[PDB]
Amino acid sequence: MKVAVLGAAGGIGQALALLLKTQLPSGSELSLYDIAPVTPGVAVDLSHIPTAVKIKGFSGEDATPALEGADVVLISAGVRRKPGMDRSDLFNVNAGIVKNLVQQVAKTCPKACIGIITNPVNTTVAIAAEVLKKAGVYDKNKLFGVTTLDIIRSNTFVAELKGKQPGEVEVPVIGGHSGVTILPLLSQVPGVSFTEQEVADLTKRIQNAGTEVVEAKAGGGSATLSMGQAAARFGLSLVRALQGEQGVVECAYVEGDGQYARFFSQPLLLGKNGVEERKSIGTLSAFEQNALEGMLDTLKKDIALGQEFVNK
Amino acid sequence: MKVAVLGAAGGIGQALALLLKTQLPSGSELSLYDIAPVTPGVAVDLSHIPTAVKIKGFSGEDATPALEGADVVLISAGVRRKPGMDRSDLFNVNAGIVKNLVQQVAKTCPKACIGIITNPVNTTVAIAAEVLKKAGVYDKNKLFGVTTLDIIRSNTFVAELKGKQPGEVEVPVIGGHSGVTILPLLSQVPGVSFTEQEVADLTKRIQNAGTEVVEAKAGGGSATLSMGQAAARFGLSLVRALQGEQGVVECAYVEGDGQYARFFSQPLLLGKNGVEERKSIGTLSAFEQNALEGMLDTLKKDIALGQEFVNK
Repeated sequence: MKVAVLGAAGGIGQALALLLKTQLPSGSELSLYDIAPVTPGVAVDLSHIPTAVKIKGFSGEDATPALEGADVVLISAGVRRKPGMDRSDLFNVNAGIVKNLVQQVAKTCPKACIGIITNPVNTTVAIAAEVLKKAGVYDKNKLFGVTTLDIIRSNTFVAELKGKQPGEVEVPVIGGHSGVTILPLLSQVPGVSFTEQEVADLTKRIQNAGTEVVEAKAGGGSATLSMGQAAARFGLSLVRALQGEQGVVECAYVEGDGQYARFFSQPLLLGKNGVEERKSIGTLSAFEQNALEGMLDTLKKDIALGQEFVNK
Repeated sequence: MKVAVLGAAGGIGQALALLLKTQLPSGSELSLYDIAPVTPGVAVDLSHIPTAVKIKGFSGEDATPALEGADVVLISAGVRRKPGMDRSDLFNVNAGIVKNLVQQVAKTCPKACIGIITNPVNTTVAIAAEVLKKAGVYDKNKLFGVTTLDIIRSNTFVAELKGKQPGEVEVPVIGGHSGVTILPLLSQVPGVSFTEQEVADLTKRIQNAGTEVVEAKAGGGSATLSMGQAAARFGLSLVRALQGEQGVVECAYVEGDGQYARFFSQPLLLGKNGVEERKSIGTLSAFEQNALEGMLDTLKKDIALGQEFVNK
């Protein structure tokens, strides 16, 4: 398998690259790309770690060399927000970056599985889909908005609340990735029960977790190391499925049946061709039903902002 | 076990912290310290990863809170070199940093195992030893200069030369950590044989590997991600030994029998109290014997520079 990381010199890209270098299967290839001129030296740095994964780094305006033969492309380029901003406030600076990079993907490796990490994901995935459609190359089973950080945050917060082992709790999270559209399905967590006060408090903590890190870094950026971890988990799940492993399921933001919104994060069975099946969100508590109904107008405005950008 | 990382906000400290958060045994504690005000937010970032390792981050001039109850202290604070400099050119900026931090260690957790990563290690370990002696608290079995990056670099370069699996070759490296004092014992690598031209060429590549990364980053720093990996390996070896695991051996720069120089890196059996035994360097080829004899005057000048700093 070959995995390309676009945005490899940033805080997220370097943590991701380190985890992938040490965790990809033997025989894998990793290519790193950023316009930052340090990028080939980030690759030489990593190439000294004794694992059977070839790594090369590329710089400049042209990502083609990084993209040739890529099976998975992970896009983490983009600016972080500062204290007092929302994710959607990043649209002006990051929209053009995603458009440019996905055009290069569309020409060089149109059959690759593409994971978008760039903020605000609810909108940037819609930009990517429209770029791919305009190129005549869009496959809705191969475009993912990476929401895995919401999952592993939920796993941590639940285990600590409930005295469980963090490695042993998995919570489904649906919706999107913004303060209003992150919906953890606490009613579906096996072996644990919550009071209604616990549900309200946890859902708050989970929805505002990104802001809590931005506040705690005090102008020094947003979550990088935990986001590197979360993206490495998603990328490894992708690589396992593409290699033929059975029963790999992850929640991601994907174009689906449109029953809630055009793009929506839900549980997915992954296979050799991207998403194999979009699984049912199951039965919702009254709290969860209410939260889902309340987010829908905000989500489809997020989506419409991305489509507008590409199409007007 | 509690592990403190001093210098947690730099490139090395953040990679190290990520690997330790994900790899320390369940029940461990990790405390991060840097004067950089982003440091508590680096800890909040990592605290969202679902493993059973408590993490806290501290900022400011006082490292005491990070040091209370620490069993292992890993010191990675310090400036990197730029293209055209040598490691020893970092003495002016980094000597005072190491002195200050090791004074705080000497007051708060004098019984902790201390690993020094700060460049130039041949000299900064001598500074630390003299600070601890002046405090009345020095234990030569608990002070380590971390040389593990030379080991894993050698493992990578040999496996690729010889068509082996990188995970399956271990090469002993003795001496110190500088372009003249890194001596890989290629004659002692099990199952592989080298021509005399291969020995000369590999030993060169290994000795200049740090400069190759500094050149490749072009002013963007030195090795951070591979150094984070190497230090995480050493720290985990330390933690295993302290918990009672048998037969844990690592090469590190340590005060020993003085037969070559006061401090010298050689294979060490680790146990519950730091170093258990300093193992023999074994039999050297003619090349290796010659290289060892040629480095000795440079090494003891490195050591003398550190002692001078503390004692005059």
